[PDB]
Amino acid sequence: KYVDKIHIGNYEIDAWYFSPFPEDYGKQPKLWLCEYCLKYMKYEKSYRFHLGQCQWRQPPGKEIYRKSNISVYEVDGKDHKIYCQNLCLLAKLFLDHKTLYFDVEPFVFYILTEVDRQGAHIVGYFSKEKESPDGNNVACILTLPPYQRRGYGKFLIAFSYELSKLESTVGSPEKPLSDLGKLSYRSYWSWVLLEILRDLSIKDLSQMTSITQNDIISTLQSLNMVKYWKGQHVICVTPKLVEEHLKKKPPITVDSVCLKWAP
Ligand SMILES: [Zn+2]
Repeated sequence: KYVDKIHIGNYEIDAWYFSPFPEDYGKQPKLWLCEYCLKYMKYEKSYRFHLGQCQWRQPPGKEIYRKSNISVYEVDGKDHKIYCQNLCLLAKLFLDHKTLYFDVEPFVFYILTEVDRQGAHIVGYFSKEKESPDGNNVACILTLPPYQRRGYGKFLIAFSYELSKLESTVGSPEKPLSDLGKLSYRSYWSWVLLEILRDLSIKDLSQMTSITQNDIISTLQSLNMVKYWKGQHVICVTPKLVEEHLKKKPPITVDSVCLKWAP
């Protein structure tokens, strides 16, 4: 038997995939998760007791972004082990290809929250290696199911490249991506590149956006704005073609002004 469903905050969510909740927890049909500290519990009674006792009303670590009622928390895997393990086991219920749950010390986690009077409610996250050999600016990324396809996915994608720009490096998500992941990255890449070309080599676009040359090429390929000549990719842009494509912005965007972060 695997964990079939979770209660988190006011949400009931059915599992998509196996998640190795350890020992007797992994043998429970339903797990009850504190929406703040992400502690996983076996029974409604232990959950209700924890609701009254737990003092956490936000993720741990540093609030590195705040605009209106959207905030992003930076949680270092080394300083907040239990929290980051809890998050990885939650994420694995809804990510097929995530493989790391417990060995979290090498990772930083960026928690997207929407805030009200009660506290900061987890919407989604992405994990990131502190040191990436392959130059991955995102390890795993997820919007929790009840929040999917409402702008939040593209927000965390945007946020990951805002970090990469401040690092003065190029980045690509660790593959494979989910079907949703693939569509959201493509949409984001397109929006960024179209908005620039509306107003420059492929290298220039890579330095401006922190998007890899390969990701830019595949995006310009999908837009039919690149040609191949004697073994070189050539940008073939037409202001009418660019304006026609734009004829969309995500509901919420990352404001660099509201990002308080240094490498
Ligand atoms: Zn708690």
